[PDB]
Amino acid sequence: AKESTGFKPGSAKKGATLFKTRCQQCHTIEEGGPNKVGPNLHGIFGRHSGQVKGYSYTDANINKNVKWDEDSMSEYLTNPKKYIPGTKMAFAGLKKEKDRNDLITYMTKAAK
Amino acid sequence: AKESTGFKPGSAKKGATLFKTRCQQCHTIEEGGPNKVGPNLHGIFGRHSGQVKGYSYTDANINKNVKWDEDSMSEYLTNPKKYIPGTKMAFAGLKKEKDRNDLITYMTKAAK
Ligand code: HEC
Ligand code: HEC
Repeated sequence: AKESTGFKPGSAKKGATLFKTRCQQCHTIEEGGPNKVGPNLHGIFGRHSGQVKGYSYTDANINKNVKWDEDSMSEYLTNPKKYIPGTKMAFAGLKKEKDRNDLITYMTKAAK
Repeated sequence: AKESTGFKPGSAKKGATLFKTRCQQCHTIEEGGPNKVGPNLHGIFGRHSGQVKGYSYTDANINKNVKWDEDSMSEYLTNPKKYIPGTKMAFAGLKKEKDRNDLITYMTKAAK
């Protein structure tokens, strides 16, 4: 629910730091970075869920076929399991809206 | 409602022809095409509503701030006025789902 989301741009600075303290443990975002616990996120926005080559996803994520946009990412980050029952991503999610906007700001930039 | 949409790839061939008999009257999709009744659509997918330079949009579309994805485009095409009360785009919309998938297929390709 994109509209619902109505995602607003935030602090890319801020996003940068939430990435490190929260997604870096398991993911890279750099162009040409490798998979790790989670898959490399470079190019995420221009792609559906479950397609980075050489990464083994759950049927759940593959089947989910999400077209990752910022409204999409926003739901998913509040509760990944909730957005994708069966996913193996282990993280409670980002509950504050502000948090998610900052992050997605960075992501949107870093991942391009 | 992307999920709802669950947009499936269709016939780009088919999409090509529905573009001509239906959107070409008012739009171009080619990279570097000009505005006309409607704005040039090249790059649509990577953009929000109301940002092609030199085109005069209604406050309605500007204000709508749509992040054009394929799920987005799908709602909009069933009833643009419905998706954007106030818009000046004059077209009843594409009622059959099949129609919309074909079109969006092309669009997604042509507009890149
Ligand atoms: C390790 C404990 C993780 C942390 C911290 C974060 N994520 Fe993750 N991510 C992890 C796994 C195991 C998986 C795959 C799940 C599966 O079921 O296959 C993922 C997947 C993602 C995805 C989907 C990618 C796709 O190509 O479909 C996204 C968009 C994602 N992860 C983003 C993300 C962000 C932004 C994080 C920080 C808040 C984050 N994840 C944390 C494991 C882990
Ligand atoms: C002329 C009678 C039109 C035809 C046929 C189609 N569209 Fe159109 N389009 C038209 C106008 C006057 C406008 C702007 C409306 C406003 O309120 O400003 C538009 C706008 C669009 C948009 C939004 C673009 C943006 O940058 O925000 C899209 C995505 C769009 N039109 C697509 C589209 C397609 C795919 C069509 C064929 C089925 C189509 N339109 C028909 C005018 C006219």
